[PDB]
Amino acid sequence: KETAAAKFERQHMDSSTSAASSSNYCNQMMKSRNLTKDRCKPVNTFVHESLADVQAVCSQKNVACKNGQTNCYQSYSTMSITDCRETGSSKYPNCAYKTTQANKHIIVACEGNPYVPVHWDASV
Repeated sequence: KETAAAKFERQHMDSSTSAASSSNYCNQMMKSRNLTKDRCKPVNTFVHESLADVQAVCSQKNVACKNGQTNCYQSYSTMSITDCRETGSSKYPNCAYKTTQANKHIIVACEGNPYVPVHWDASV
C-alpha cells in the first residue's frame, strides 16, 4: 500500500512545469498519475512548485481543515497550481478534464515524522 505522503506526492505534485501550458494538461496528467485507472477521479489539483516548497508549508500558517481538524497549513505565498475537473463529456474509460491554471495559496493537512503533506484541503 502507498504511504499517505507518497500518495499526496503522486496526486498533487508536478514540479516539472512552471504551469499548465495546454488545455490538455489535465487529460494527460490525470492519466499518467493513474487517477483514471478504474474510474475518473472527479477533481484533482496539481502544484507547480518544488517538493521542498510544498513540504515547507507544514511549518507555515496553521489553519482549520474543512473537516474541522487542526493539522492544516496555508502557504504564506501563492503557488502555481492547476485544477483538473471532469467535464460533462467525461465518461470512463474516456475521462475528460477541464484544465484551470492559477496562482493561489495552498492548504494541506500534515502528519507524521517527518511532518509532511498527506492531504490536499483547498486553495485560496
